[PDB]
Amino acid sequence: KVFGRCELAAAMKRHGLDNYRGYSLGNWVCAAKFESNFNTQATNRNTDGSTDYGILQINSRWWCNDGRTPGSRNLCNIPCSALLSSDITASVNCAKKIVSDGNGMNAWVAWRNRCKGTDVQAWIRGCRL
Ligand SMILES: [Cl-]
Ligand SMILES: [Cl-]
Ligand SMILES: [Cl-]
Ligand SMILES: [Cl-]
Ligand SMILES: [Cl-]
Ligand SMILES: [Cl-]
Ligand SMILES: [Cl-]
Ligand code: NA
Repeated sequence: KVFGRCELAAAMKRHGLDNYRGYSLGNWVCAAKFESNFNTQATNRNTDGSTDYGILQINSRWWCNDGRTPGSRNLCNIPCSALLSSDITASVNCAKKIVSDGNGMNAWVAWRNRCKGTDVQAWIRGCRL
């Protein structure tokens, strides 16, 4: 599914991401835009042989099992295919584990390079939330 900006903001708010570990909703929408272009089916392969999955590009090296990332962990305890669902619940629940992990949203390279220190409130402007 390719989300609209406000549709995704509303779904993330319903799933408890607004101010989760102090990150306002616009941070999460900004990260999703630049990681996946709001497409739940996005996949991208890394040089190390791991793959990033779904709207928040969660990596198979640590967070999910894809059956082809040798010596990887599965810290969210989910098959990586669950992260490609039109239902963002699995992505959101895993993202909460990631952002609790000690480097906050700096875990997301697109967030650090494209969202951090910008007016992220712009990403939820105009939305009925
Ligand atoms: Cl947009
Ligand atoms: Cl915000
Ligand atoms: Cl594996
Ligand atoms: Cl594991
Ligand atoms: Cl699993
Ligand atoms: Cl959803
Ligand atoms: Cl933090
Ligand atoms: Na894994």
